[PDB]
Amino acid sequence: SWGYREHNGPIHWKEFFPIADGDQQSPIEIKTKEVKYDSSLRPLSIKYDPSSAKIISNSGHSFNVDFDDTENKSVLRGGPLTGSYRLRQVHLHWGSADDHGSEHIVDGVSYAAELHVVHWNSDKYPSFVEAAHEPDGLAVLGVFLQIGEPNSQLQKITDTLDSIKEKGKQTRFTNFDLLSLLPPSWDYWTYPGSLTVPPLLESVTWIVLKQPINISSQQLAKFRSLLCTAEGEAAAFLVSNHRPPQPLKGRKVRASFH
Ligand SMILES: NS(=O)(=O)c1ccc(C(=O)Cn2cnc3ccccc32)cc1Cl
Ligand SMILES: [Zn+2]
Repeated sequence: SWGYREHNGPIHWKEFFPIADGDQQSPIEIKTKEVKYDSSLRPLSIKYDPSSAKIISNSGHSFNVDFDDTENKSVLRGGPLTGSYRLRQVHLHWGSADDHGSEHIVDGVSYAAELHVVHWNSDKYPSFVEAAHEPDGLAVLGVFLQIGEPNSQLQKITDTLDSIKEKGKQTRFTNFDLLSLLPPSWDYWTYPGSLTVPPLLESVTWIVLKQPINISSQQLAKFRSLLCTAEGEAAAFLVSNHRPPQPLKGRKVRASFH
C-alpha cells in the first residue's frame, strides 16, 4: 500500500491514484512575487476548544490528533471560506533533515516541518467523508515549523510518542490549546488544491500561514522514531513524510496581506 519509502513513495502514487496527476494538486511552490493580493479575503476567524482534542494515534504516515467533531465547538471561518468549517484532525509533515521537511515551499525555502489542521464544511455537508469529495468540502490550515526554542504545546505531543511508536497505536490526548500554538501573525496565502496524501482528493481550500512557529531539533527528531510498520513486523521508521511540490497548472495563489 502507499507510503514514503522507495517503492511506494510520492513518485509512485500516480501509478495507483491517478488524480495524483490532476490539475489541483498540493502542495505547491509559493512564489511571493506571483501571488495576487486580494482585498476581498477576510482575516481568519478561529475558534479552537482545547477540550476538543481527544486521541492521538500513529497512522503509519504521521501522528494524528483527532478532535471530537460532533458539533461546532471548534471551527474555522473567514479567510477565503464561505460558511463554517469544523475542526477534525491535526498532523505533521517533516523530512529526514531539518533542512527540508515542509510540503509547501516559499520562494525556495523548505521549513523543518509543516503542521496541517484539517476542517470540513458542516454548513453544506453532513459528515467529513461527504465533504472530502467536494471542491468546497475541506479547509486546511498549514503552519510552518522552524528550528528554534522548544515549543511547550508541542512537548505535550512529543511526550506521547513513546506510547504510539507502532503503526495503529492510540492513546488519549486532550487539553491541547491549538489556538495558542498558532504564530502571532495570521497573514496567509490561499489556493484551491488537494489532500497531500492518497486519496489525493481535490477538495481542499488551502490556507498557508506566512509566519513559522518554533520547535527544537530534539522535539522534531522524536517524530522520526515513529514506525510506518505495524506491531510485530519488519520495523521501518517514518524518517520523512512530505510530498514534493506539484504543478500550479494556472491556479491563482492569493495573499491576504501586502
Ligand atoms: N496532508 S492533508 O493535510 O492534505 C490531509 C491528509 C489526510 C486527510 C484524511 O482525512 C485522510 N483520510 C482518512 N479517512 C478518510 C476518508 C475519506 C477521505 C480522506 C480520509 C485529509 C487531509 Cl486534508
Ligand atoms: Zn497533511
